[PDB]
Amino acid sequence: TVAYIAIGSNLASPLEQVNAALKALGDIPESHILTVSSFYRTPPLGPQDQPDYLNAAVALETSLAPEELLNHTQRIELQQGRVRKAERWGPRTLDLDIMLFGNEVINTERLTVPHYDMKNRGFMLWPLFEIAPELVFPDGEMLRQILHTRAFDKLNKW
Repeated sequence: TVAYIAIGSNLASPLEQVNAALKALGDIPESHILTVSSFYRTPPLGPQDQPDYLNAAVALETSLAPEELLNHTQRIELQQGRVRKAERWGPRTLDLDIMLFGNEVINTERLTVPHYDMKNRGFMLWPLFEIAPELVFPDGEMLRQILHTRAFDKLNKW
């Protein structure tokens, strides 16, 4: 099954962290990376002007069950990143999200697939469209149509 994972990071030197996360993803059992998008740049959230986020998408072929893959992405988030001490609840220094898992729809307590907000997020959709331009969502919606219709701004490259 091809899973699509979003990776995000702003902390320390994002290139170094993201590459280490990519290696970890490749090391997940019963799985291999098929392709990785370009690295994209997205401006911080909040007027306070934080570092830029590095964003990318990964296509991972896997024979793991969806919640097994979740275990691994959570483990990698724990091993490769941390919470922000002031904003324990905020995003972690390294974010991994399963956006899609083949054509499966999943609504469990620990896992919601497709990612519940991804159709609203250019920073998820654009890298995905680079590596899967003909992607169709389980509900039948075409990735290309969402980008075209909703007229998202492109992202700059990292």
